[PDB]
Amino acid sequence: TKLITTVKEMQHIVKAAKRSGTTIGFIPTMGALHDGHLTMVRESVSTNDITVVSVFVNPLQFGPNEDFDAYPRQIDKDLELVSEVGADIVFHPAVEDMYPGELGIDVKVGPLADVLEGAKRPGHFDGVVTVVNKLFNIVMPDYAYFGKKDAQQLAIVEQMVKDFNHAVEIIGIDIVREADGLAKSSRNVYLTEQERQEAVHLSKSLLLAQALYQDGERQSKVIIDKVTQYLESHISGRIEEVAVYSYPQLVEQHEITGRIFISLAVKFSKARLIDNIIIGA
Amino acid sequence: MTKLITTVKEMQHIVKAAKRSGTTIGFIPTMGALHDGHLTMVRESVSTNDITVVSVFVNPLQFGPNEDFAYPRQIDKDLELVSEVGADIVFHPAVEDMYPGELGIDVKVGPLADVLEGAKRPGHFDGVVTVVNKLFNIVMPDYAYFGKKDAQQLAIVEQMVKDFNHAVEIIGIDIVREADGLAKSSRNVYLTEQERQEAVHLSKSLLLAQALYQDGERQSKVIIDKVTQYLESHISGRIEEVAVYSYPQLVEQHEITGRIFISLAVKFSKARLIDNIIIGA
Ligand SMILES: Nc1ncnc2c1ncn2[C@@H]1O[C@H](COP(=O)(O)CP(=O)(O)OP(=O)(O)O)[C@@H](O)[C@H]1O
Ligand SMILES: Nc1ncnc2c1ncn2[C@@H]1O[C@H](COP(=O)(O)CP(=O)(O)OP(=O)(O)O)[C@@H](O)[C@H]1O
Repeated sequence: TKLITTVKEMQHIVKAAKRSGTTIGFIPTMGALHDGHLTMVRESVSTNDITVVSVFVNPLQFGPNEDFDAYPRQIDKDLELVSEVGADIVFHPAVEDMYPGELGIDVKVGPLADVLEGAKRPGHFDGVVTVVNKLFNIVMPDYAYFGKKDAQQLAIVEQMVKDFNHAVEIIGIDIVREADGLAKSSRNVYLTEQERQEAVHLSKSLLLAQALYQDGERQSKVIIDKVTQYLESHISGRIEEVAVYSYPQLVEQHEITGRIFISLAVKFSKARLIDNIIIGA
Repeated sequence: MTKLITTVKEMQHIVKAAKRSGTTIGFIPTMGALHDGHLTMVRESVSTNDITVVSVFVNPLQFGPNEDFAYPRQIDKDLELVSEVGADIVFHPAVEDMYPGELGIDVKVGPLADVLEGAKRPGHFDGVVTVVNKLFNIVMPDYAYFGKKDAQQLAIVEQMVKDFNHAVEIIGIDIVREADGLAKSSRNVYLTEQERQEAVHLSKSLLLAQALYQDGERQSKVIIDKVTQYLESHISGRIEEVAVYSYPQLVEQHEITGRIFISLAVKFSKARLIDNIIIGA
């Protein structure tokens, strides 16, 4: 399983793939890989002739007082993990190769980034679309795999593909969880023993929101209050968001109709975790 | 005879088949009303590449808000002209297929758009890079051809290719001229008989600028002033700009060093004409 560390060689490999009719699946990551990423890699290896995983800690999607320096890095272990699952290439470019000085053209997300995590993390999704756009032009995949844990990111990337006419098909994969329900995340390693036990209540609060909805609740305020109160009595973390928005349109709902997602953001000591559930037709 | 392709889907299909076959693609984006300047680029592409695609698309995002349907439409004649040169495909998508909704992601040019025509029409070059980025993702050319007549545009498009990691190589084609030196353009017909004779002094003023430079002039101000005075005494039209900037960086300096370009914009009765020359090492 090949570690490719320059844009030029990645391009060369891709061009040769196209010429031979080799289909390409692509899983963009920031490394520190876990079973959530491997689930995407597994699906790609089933569907496509070659599978490329990028590991690139993208500085543009980290803001002030976030965790860019602390972000776990373990490229050898990452390469081993995806090798075991049948991946062909790990694409791991230098920051300077991806960003050789200042960008002359700027890519910015509109209304989809004015709410939720786009409001909580100013410029974050601008950073994501910037790097994903570049990676799609480098790897030229037939399919690109993303996780529904970052539901807002998924909707934004799908819009970008539409807006830019990228030939790539986006596949969103269901949230992969620990046995106790905790959503898999490279940032889970930042959790202390006790926070890890508390963090399971994010997922439990979403099952609570789902039951409330199942039993006929449609007032977002009631769901949000019941979820918030539940989290408050079970976790030491700061509850940054509990929200009910249409999906994938991302417009705040007051009285619930249509397809929605109920989303959470919680700040523990160092770990900032998110989770969601998508409900309705 | 060139095939007129009027949907993104069919254009994508043809490109996908070419990549599998190892067929190389040259691409010339235009807004139609084709003349010898365009055809030189097409000829260049036919010599180099297996297939040659010419787009004809009047892009609304690079016109001002009050502009109607003046820009000439003549797809049959344009198609006949590029067929005669050996082009394979004319790509002519509907504005609604290129721009089906509100864009969810916006592309903005940085400091390359802050001078010259970008300064006069903020958003013009945003509109150019938007359409060009889309067309590159649709056509996936190996080479794309742009005229040096629009030197700022060329620099901006090259920067975008680098920023976005498009695999395309950009080829700048020299300004094609009439025997007397007038840069070729649809607008030339609009010149009155006496104005058409005056309009030759755009090109002559650039030759003056080059002569002054070769004689050792290095203050941008003096070149601007001497070119401006020459022009004003030979034309009845109004000077809109005479400018001196580094190329391709588009930065001004009192004392000329390195490669520069001198650009002109003149408004006659009904025709707005531009010309430029790139000189120095
Ligand atoms: N638990 C999970 N289930 C499914 N997909 C997941 C997932 N966790 C992350 N992903 C997906 O994996 C891709 C790479 O995300 P990365 O940020 O590189 C790792 P992460 O730490 O797991 O996500 P996070 O940093 O947002 O917590 C994204 O498309 C993301 O949605
Ligand atoms: N005289 C010339 N020599 C070389 N290239 C030219 C040229 N005139 C136009 N081009 C090139 O043709 C391409 C498409 O131009 P269009 O977008 O159709 C507007 P235009 O053709 O510049 O109007 P015009 O009729 O005033 O030339 C551009 O890359 C442009 O620079």
